[PDB]
Amino acid sequence: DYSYRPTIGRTYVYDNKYYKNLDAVIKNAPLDNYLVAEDPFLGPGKNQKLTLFKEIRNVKPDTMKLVVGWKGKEFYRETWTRFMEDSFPIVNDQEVMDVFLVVNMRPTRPNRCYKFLAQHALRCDPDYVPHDVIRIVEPSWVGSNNEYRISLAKYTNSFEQFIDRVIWENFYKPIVYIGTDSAEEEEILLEVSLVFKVKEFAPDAPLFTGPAY
Amino acid sequence: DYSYRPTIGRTYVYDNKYYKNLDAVIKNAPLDNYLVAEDPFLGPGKNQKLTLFKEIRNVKPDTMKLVVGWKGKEFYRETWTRFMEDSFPIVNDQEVMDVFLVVNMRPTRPNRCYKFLAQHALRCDPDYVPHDVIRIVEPSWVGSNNEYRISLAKYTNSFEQFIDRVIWENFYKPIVYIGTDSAEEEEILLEVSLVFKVKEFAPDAPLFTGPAY
Amino acid sequence: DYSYRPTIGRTYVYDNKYYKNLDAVIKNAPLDNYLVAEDPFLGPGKNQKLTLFKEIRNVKPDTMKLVVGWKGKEFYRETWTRFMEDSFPIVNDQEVMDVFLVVNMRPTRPNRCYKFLAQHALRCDPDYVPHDVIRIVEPSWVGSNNEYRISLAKYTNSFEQFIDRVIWENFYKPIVYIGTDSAEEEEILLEVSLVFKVKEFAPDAPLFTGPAY
Amino acid sequence: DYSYRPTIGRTYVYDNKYYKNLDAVIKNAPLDNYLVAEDPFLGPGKNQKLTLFKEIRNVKPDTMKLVVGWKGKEFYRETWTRFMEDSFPIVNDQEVMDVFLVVNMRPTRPNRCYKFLAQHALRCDPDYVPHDVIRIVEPSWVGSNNEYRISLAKYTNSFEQFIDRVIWENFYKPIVYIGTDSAEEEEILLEVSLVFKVKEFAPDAPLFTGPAY
Amino acid sequence: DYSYRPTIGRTYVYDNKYYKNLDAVIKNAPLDNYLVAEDPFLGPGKNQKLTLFKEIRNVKPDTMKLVVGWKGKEFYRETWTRFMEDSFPIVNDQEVMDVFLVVNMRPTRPNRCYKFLAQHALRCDPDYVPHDVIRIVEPSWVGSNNEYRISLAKYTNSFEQFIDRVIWENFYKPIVYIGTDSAEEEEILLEVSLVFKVKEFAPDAPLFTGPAY
Amino acid sequence: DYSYRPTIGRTYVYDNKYYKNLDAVIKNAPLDNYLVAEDPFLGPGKNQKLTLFKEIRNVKPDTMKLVVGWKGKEFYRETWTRFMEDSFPIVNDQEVMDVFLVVNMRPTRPNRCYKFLAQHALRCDPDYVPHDVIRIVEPSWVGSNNEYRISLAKYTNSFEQFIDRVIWENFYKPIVYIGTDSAEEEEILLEVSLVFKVKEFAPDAPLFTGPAY
Amino acid sequence: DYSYRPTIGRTYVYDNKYYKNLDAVIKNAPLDNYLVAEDPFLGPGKNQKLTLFKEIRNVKPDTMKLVVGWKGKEFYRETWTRFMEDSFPIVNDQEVMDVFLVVNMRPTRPNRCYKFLAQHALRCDPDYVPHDVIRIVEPSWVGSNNEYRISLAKYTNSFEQFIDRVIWENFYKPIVYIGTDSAEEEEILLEVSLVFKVKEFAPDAPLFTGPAY
Amino acid sequence: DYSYRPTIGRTYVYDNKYYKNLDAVIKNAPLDNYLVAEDPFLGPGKNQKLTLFKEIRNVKPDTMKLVVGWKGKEFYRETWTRFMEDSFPIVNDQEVMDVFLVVNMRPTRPNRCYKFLAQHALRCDPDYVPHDVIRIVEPSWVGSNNEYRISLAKYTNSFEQFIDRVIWENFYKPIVYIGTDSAEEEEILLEVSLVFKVKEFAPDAPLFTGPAY
Amino acid sequence: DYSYRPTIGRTYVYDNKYYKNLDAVIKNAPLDNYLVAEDPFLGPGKNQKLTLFKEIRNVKPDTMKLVVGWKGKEFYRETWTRFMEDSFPIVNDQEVMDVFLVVNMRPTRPNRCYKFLAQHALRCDPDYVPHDVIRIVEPSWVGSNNEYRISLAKYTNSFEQFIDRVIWENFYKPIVYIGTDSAEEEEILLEVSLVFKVKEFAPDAPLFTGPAY
Repeated sequence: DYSYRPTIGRTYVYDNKYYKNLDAVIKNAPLDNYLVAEDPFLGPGKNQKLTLFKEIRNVKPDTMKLVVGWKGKEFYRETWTRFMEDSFPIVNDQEVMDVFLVVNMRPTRPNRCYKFLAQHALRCDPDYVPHDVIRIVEPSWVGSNNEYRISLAKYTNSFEQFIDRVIWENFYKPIVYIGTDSAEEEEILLEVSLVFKVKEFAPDAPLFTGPAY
Repeated sequence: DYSYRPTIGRTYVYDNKYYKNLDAVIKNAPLDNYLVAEDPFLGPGKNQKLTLFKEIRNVKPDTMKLVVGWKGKEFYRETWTRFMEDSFPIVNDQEVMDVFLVVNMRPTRPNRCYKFLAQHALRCDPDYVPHDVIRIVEPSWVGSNNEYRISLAKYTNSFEQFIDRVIWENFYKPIVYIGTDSAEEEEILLEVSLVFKVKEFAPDAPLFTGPAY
Repeated sequence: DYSYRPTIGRTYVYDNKYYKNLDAVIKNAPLDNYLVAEDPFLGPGKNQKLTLFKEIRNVKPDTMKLVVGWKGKEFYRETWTRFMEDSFPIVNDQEVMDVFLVVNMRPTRPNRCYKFLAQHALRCDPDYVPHDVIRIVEPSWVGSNNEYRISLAKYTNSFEQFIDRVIWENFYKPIVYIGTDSAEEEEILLEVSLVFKVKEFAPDAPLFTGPAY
Repeated sequence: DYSYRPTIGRTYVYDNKYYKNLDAVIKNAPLDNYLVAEDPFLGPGKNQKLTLFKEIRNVKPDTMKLVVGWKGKEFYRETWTRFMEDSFPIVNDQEVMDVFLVVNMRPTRPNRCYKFLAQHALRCDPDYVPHDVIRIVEPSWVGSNNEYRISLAKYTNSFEQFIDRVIWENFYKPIVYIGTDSAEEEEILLEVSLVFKVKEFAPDAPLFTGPAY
Repeated sequence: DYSYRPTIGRTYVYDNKYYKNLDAVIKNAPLDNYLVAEDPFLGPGKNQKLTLFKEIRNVKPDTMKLVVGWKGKEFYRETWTRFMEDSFPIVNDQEVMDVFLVVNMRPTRPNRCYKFLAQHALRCDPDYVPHDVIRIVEPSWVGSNNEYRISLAKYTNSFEQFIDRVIWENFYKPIVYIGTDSAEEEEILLEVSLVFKVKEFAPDAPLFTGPAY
Repeated sequence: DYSYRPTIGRTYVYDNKYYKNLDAVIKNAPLDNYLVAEDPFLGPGKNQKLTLFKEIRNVKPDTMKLVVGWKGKEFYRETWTRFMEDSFPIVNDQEVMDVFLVVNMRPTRPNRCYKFLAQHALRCDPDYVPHDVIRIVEPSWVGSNNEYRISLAKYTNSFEQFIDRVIWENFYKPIVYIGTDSAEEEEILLEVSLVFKVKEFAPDAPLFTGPAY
Repeated sequence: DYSYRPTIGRTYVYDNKYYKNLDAVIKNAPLDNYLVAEDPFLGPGKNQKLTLFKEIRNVKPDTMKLVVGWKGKEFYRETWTRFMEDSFPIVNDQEVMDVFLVVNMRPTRPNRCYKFLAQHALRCDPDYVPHDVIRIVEPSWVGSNNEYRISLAKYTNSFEQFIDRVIWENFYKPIVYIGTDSAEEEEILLEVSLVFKVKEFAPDAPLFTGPAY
Repeated sequence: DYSYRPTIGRTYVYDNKYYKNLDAVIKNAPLDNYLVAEDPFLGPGKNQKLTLFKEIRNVKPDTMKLVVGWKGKEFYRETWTRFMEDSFPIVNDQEVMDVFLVVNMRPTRPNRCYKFLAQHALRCDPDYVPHDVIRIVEPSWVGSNNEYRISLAKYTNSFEQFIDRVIWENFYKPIVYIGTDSAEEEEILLEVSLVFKVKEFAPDAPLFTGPAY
Repeated sequence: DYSYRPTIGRTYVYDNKYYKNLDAVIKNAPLDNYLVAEDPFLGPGKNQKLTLFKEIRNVKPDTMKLVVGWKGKEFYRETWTRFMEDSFPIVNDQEVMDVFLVVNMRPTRPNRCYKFLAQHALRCDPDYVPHDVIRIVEPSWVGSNNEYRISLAKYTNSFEQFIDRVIWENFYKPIVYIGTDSAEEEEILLEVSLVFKVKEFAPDAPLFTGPAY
């Protein structure tokens, strides 16, 4: 019409990142020109959390400690093995939209008040042994969920096949450092997981006992 | 000065995605530390909508139907042909910033109340015939504009040349599924388009009748 | 518990772009389903501004003028030389997270009221001489900080080595145009810089006078 | 006193319609000069719902269909029979304050959005066969409870006695039409009931096993 | 005009019940589509209160006691006699618009907190002796004015003439029960009155001493 | 469910007076226990205004003048004649829901500020000549629409038939008085109309040129 | 001090017009840069109202009638005579600060709604007979106090002395026209007065019976 | 009465300046003790704009340039000639209430942001040649209407007569300077006019073709 | 345009009194029809304060004491002498816009709470010795700045020349009285000054050492 006054929702997808217009997100219970991205764990696709290990680290003020120092081959071994062990059988066409290295952290003692800090690097060659302890320099501040979530992005019978099809080139080998803004040493319990975002294309078709019909 | 109280606008560009600071977007008629992205159709660059086809689909509850199943060669044929047919002559240096596959949907009957749902996949090899009908699993929710817009990104005389310069490697072949959150079958009319974002570099120069001067 | 009412902060990293949930950003002194990105200059990693040159341009209404027309080799020469000259010695493992071409603009005369406009292109081959003057077509609007900031992304002893390791393939050669929304010619002073985002991994280790211990 | 500032509640009864002053209804947790009527089902007297039948009707846009076409004798037969069958024994003096013909309507399919419309006529002589289908003309709009409630107003051993005492003259024989504001045909499930408002005068006296005392 | 924004007052009369539009009643210092009725004692016509008797009743919890048990002849005798005794001479044409049986109630002891409850019946034949005490069943709740007001509706020299012209058929013989929501016995003082609403048509004409002129 | 928080609309019809719950009327852009009536001219059924005459009256302060003094036979003659003259042919089954005597009033001079006042009487026998001028006594106050609307309620070839079927017993012969609250004489122009509320039962059937089919 | 936050009152006098700062007038229970004038009748100096005459005028729409047409000699005669008659003895030094011709107007009939309009002229020579009736052209709108107050500004034993000292040159001879914005003729009662503003300098000294001391 | 709560409008006239009480001006859709003056162009009397000339001036920062340097004789010649040329015939008695020298200013180039500044002097003798350029010293700040309006105050067949009756003594010969608060030179287009305020006394009398009657 | 919604600033000058529209003054961080005057000390023109003397006065309740009783010759002597002594050399053309007699008052003791009151008279002939003490009669109330400021309005080598050019006729000789609203005697310290408003016309021209150039 010649005049309009309500806000309409619109969505976009960029490389499996989903976005919605800001005005429509605000009005939930000019701004309209702008978009916000959906939380990946809350957005489209299934979530699949593969918890890899726990680890205790004691971190001195103004430093961060290395959480994981796997070689590339080992990172891929652990990732493929845990994912296939969890998933098989993979019964439908699906797409892994992304994989997040998630680091969950908590204090080992109560009555502590501090924030967590983090930094990561995505490596291509296992050629490089990282420092075990670094100084804090312009870190990422971890929010109150106490989780640091790193996107790693950018059907095989065995790990050998997985490597032969160089599918490991599809995602980075991460190393991650965790510290705090505390002025004392802090003991921290870390849990390291991979969260896969999976888009499943399951046909509208039943499972029958054989032989069918 | 020693003290400041107003908000200043700042912009960033990431791979032809434009961003502005949130505080400056809010104040339009700390937050300042954060950015929001501009709607691509409202942001820089020209819009060019190439409508490809319409299609009616009847979708059962808890399912979605395939909208388009073109082979790669055919997707590229249709895209190149429609774009060049529309555009020629391309008179100035320009850059295709992105191309969106847009799916517009509407009910064929009035007095229906439901939301649209969607999922897509970006393919590299036409080697794969998609299911025509799938079950709904953690879909994307389509907003009230009833449009699903998928970025496909990441000067030729003929389609043969276009293929020879492997320019098709610059953008993905999409397949898209549409359904509803309805509890009855719904007949839906779909319109599928490509919207090109074009950045034109037109010289400050007139068109003269030949010979010039 | 069976019921929850407060908002918790959560963070994600995508290719060194950091994001936080919108509800937690709003509550700083449903929305929670959405993320906003951190300003790169305010977010993690060190900032390093390498100012390259100043330039005066006089721009006619409805046009924009070319700011920089370097050949690829020259862009890389200037970038490598200025960065290494500034940085050496590079004493710790570090990662260049991104590099921004920043264009800062100001009027040369007072009492002018207009907005700045901009457009850029990221080139791969120096094979192409850009127009010096173009018409304004769906430009980017520059905010009140009067800066246009372009991400260019996606340890050497000499420039020859830098080229031999084809490290120049890691970032684009930019060309940028600047104009105004003014209805008169405007004289403008431009300052062109590179701002590097650097993530430093400095060990928790002192510097000793040799020999140590 | 010489001055008063609070509102006092006052009630009136008109032919078993109860009213209260508006100001006192507003202040529940000049206006005082006006009254509002109590909802009859929420107001004094017992409610007694006698559900008569269900019926499916398919209604075309801009029309309404006849819900019930009983002859007078049949309306009275059904009303007397259902009421006495339900009520006997009628153990105390009571007064039927009113009887409502209630039409409850619902769609037979989900995901439809429309409003219901209705019109009725109160007849005196069964001499008249109503149209089965009429056009919508200045109808009553049914509210979101999807019920149309029609007052019909203005102790017998048998229906013969009921007719002999011409008690049927106390209430009208209704015919009712139902349609929608939909632009498509709509299938609708109707439930037709009589709701009696009964005022019971039960003595303060126990029931004893005989013989008493 | 082409556009209107203020509310206009409108009135209707239904059988001497006066109504005004709700929006105009609200704005006193869409809603406009609805009417509220004027309080009869505050609305048009004169008020004439004929107080008939007082009575003390002691009421047990969950019961109500009969206030008045007059035979029809006696009700009419008392009404005609009190009205004519009060009114004569009736000097102008007038219309009795309605007559209300009003029951005013108050506790006989202070420091009691309870609400009054009531129910009535309008009878046609004195053939029926009412229970003196009944149980409370879906009663009318009396407001804080502690008055229950019952409309009875729907020029003679003597009561004999009044009966001969069967004018008693113009209004009902009421019986009324009063109780409380108290959990103890309550002693209550009742005052029973008739309030006549009278519309007087007095000519614009003086009273002269005879002979006139 | 175990808990509910929104308001639902409900409607009732009493003798062609339509009512809606107050809470649902308020929420248009406990209270729910109460109803408000729809404006009859805005509510269901067609409106049909038959304007009968205009008349100028000059009214002295504290008085009202008679607007219309028709005998019963004449009132019925004028009503039947004007209604049939307007309506014929009456092509469908219809019901006259009510008839309103409407008196519209306006000053004959500008720059006057006063309110209109009114009183009416519904007569049964033309046996009675009304005073032409009466004193103002507890009148009805006319709202700002300057209209007094009186319900008169409670298919013939000729007026003789209309009288023979004693259909005149269905509605009252009104007399109406109009005055002002002015302290000077006021000249007023009156327009007297009948507004019929008509409920039409038009079959879903076309009009064909004869012979049909 | 180095910082101030409250508002201080300040006053100025211009030719016996008193002014106060606006911010201080607002705060009574940047703006401070501005002044408002005191109402002369409410401001310093005594008020002395000399009522000269009443007059009835009947004014046609879009016109104004002359209120007073005195010759200069007569205006001065009436002013001097009335002032001295009222004032004598003038016991203290005093200053006439100003004299206002005040025209007070009221309707002669009730229930009229219109505004008053006025225009005046200050004359120097009685040489000029004014029109008795003029058309309304860009008049002054009289406020709801229904008074038009005209400043006339810019100790004698007799009028002869008053004229000999040419004291009449100190104030203008006014003529004034009054009309209304009414669309009918309006009868209006006017009262014409002079209000003197007098500043009295009474010594701090008693009155004694002679001889003093 | 003993108590009053509303505000009443009151007006005063001082030498053709009209004033209204502040409280009554505020309440338009203690303060009452104060008056505000009516805008002369919006207040009583006709407006008559005589545009004299345009002029371009280029003004350096911190200076103002002379707009007009007419000798007294020339100012009067131009004023009389333009006024009589415009007005003749002057058909009714009228009074020139005031004359304003109005200077209207605008930039000659777009996209400039500055305020205008002004100062004037009212001269009596043309004996004095003003500086063409002065420094800015405590100037008047011109508002956003970009107009400076100077009151000049305090029937002839020819200019010779106008001078002979020394009517030029009734108003001042103005000189005016205009500058800006800009920090660069600014080119400005000025338009200089005289706006006469005229109070017309037109009789209530028609124009007839001769001979009349 | 066809519609406007913002307020524009406008200014007027009346005899060196500057005014601005009220709506534009209010909106600083219909009303628009009205003007407010600028504070003279805050408005255009330079301020020049010449402090003449201090004086202590002890004032009894309900009285005011004379502050200054200079003869005319003496007032002019003191004014000319102090002004020329302060100003010489007067290097540029300037205009004295006005001169204010300012009386500043303060208590000589702390912990007193009262308001100051004042009255003045502007005299023409020194022929008149004022009372030293007067009674308070409708005084001016002094604001919290404790200053009373009186406008006196309406290039010479010596005072003799000043008198010979009768320049003293340009401004009044003031006498002023000060008191308090106190109920006890109050000792008060007065400071009496002249504040000149000066409009300076300084050429855009430097001062050179002689000889120039």
